[PDB]
Amino acid sequence: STPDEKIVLEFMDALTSNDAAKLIDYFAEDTMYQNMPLPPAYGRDAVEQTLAGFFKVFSIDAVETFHIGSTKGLVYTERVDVLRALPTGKSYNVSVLGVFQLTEGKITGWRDYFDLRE
Amino acid sequence: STPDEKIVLEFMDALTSNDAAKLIDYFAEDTMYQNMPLPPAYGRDAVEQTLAGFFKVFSIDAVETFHIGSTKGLVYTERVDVLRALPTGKSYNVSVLGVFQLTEGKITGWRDYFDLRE
Ligand SMILES: O[C@H]1CCCC[C@@H]1O
Ligand SMILES: O[C@H]1CCCC[C@@H]1O
Repeated sequence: STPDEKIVLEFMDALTSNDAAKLIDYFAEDTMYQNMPLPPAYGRDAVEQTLAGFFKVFSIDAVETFHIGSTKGLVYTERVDVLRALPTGKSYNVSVLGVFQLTEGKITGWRDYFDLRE
Repeated sequence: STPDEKIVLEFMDALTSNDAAKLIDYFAEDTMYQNMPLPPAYGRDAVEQTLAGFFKVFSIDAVETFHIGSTKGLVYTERVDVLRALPTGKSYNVSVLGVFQLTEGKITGWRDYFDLRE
């Protein structure tokens, strides 16, 4: 595990906190999140708002990471998220790839590719 | 145009209002919206909240409908939406298929399939 992979794994562990204020601490000011293929959330504040909005409708009940690696400095990690819809109580399992760019220990770019098959 | 197709076309015309309170008038209490493959918004109130949340981050600047038809009572309609992200001012064109179920002139189900290719 490289230092960047370590940080990404810590962030993955933290997802089940469902706490945007806690999670945003991993991000640089100059950052972005893109949930493919939607337009990105530009800047740290937009990323925080995106997470906070998500946690008003879903709980991340569990994250099971099954792969992590790096190529050309970018960290690639794959997991299944157990997502529970708060207004219904129904739970869903979905696989997702996260691709992370870090600069001096902070996340400067995050791209997610969720499984979009039915 | 069947009576149901006419209603769906009125609804499509109304999208550029960016007004969830106006748009929800087309929906029955017993309704749902599913933006595929995400979990559905169950019930009229959830549909309204979904639209209202969307309009806080995007403007639908234009809708160009290029197909409408019906099969087995369901209305199928395809369009390109011009979506402008309010926090950035940037605009995006995206194709989408909407499938509508109507009961007594009100929408009881709505499924969207947006183009999810990069
Ligand atoms: O990976 C995260 C990305 C943002 C919301 C929940 C998901 O599990
Ligand atoms: O057609 C789209 C336009 C943007 C809001 C939701 C709807 O499904």
